Amino acid sequence: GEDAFRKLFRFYRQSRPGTADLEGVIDFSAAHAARGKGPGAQKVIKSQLNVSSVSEQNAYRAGLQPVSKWQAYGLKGYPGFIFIPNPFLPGYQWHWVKQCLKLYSQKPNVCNLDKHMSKEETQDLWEQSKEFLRYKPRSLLEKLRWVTVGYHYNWDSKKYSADHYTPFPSDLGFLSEQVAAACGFEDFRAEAGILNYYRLDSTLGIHVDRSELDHSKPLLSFSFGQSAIFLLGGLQRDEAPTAMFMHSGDIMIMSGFSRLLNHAVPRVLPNPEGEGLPHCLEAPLPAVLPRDSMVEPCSMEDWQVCASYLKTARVNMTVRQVLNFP
Ligand SMILES: O=C(O)c1cnn(-c2ncc(OCc3cccc(OC(F)(F)F)c3)cn2)c1
Ligand SMILES: [Mn+2]
Repeated sequence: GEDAFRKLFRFYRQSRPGTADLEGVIDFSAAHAARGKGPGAQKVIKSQLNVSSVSEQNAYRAGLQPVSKWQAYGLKGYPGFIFIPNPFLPGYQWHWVKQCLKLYSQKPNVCNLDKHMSKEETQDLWEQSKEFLRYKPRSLLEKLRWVTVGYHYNWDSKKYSADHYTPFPSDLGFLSEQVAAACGFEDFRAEAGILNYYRLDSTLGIHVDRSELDHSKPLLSFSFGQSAIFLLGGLQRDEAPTAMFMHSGDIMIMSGFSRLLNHAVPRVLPNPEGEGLPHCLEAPLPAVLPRDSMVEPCSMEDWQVCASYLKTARVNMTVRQVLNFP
């Protein structure tokens, strides 16, 4: 580009994995004393979690490790910003990817394959995808770009849909509220969410989520599949951002003034052998889940679709409290 955020976004978009092009990116999943990079790594600080605020039972029920096993970080100069590397129990990411791909995209919610009205939804998305695999044209699941849950934009009023509120998925609600509680938002309520589905060449340009405090509540950002490069900038659009990786299962929480910062995803990184899954996903969802659990079993035919999809995709979930938002 021409200004410093656009320069870095283009840099990272055109960057070569596996070379020193990325030695400037923070990896919160690396074991260091905030070194090795220059300016980025030096900003990394521990952030304290409200460990007593999420019981063991409730973490487990959510598919999470016990909050006391979590690590969490901020960045000097970015108030309200918390980064938590994958706190999910092994296998449990598969549940949330399944829900995003198969259930949440189901028609009561709104997706990009129409604006807000309905197009003729011929041939259920999931069961086509199931039989695109069995038999050797662009999949209906491969075309999905975003999905709104809870609150849905109308695009003419430029505000949320009048008479179309859909109930917020209570498993994703429980998970979000456990994380938000441990970040010290024990009253948080999940009410509006967006699911973003990226291919390996998909990007997200420089943007802010909202422009107003006085109604701003915390926003949580989940990630699954391939890693992305995340750029976190400032209130004005040409302040140079800080680059960081989002690996499968990482969670970012934005509150306070962080909620207003310009951010971006310039790059979804391919698996280093071009097609394949991150290591944390090499664990399957247990066969026997706890009876009191908010997660449900996953079927082989469902897993196969997810496993094939994610080889070249990143799934993003953002969840926020409402009581809006370019
Ligand atoms: O993948 C990541 O890491 C990432 C980081 N940010 N991000 C992101 N941020 C904002 C955002 O705005 C959604 C938005 C706003 C208003 C109305 C909307 O309704 C409609 F459905 F679009 F019509 C939607 C989407 N995605 C994703
Ligand atoms: Mn955003």
